[PDB]
Amino acid sequence: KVFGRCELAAAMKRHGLDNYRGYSLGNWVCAAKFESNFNTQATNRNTDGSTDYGILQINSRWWCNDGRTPGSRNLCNIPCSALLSSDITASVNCAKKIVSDGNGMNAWVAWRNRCKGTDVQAWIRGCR
Repeated sequence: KVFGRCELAAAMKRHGLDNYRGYSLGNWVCAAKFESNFNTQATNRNTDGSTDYGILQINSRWWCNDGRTPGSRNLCNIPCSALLSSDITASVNCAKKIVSDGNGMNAWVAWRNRCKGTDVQAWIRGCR
């Protein structure tokens, strides 16, 4: 599923992301924009052999199992395919674990590079 901007904002708000760990709803939408382009089925293979899955490009080395990443932790205890469903529940539940690892949203390389410090307010523009 390719989410609309406001569509993911309401989907992320409902699931508990708005100001989760002090990260305004804008930061998550912004992250999901530069990670997956609001596409839930986004899959990106990293250089280390692992793969990023879903709306928030969650890595398969630490957070989910794709069976093709030796040393896979599966800390969210889910198959990486579950991070590609139209329902972003799995992705949010795990993102809450990722953003609580200590480094916060810095875990998302796109967020730190394209969102952090920026006017993330603008991502929930006109969003009802």
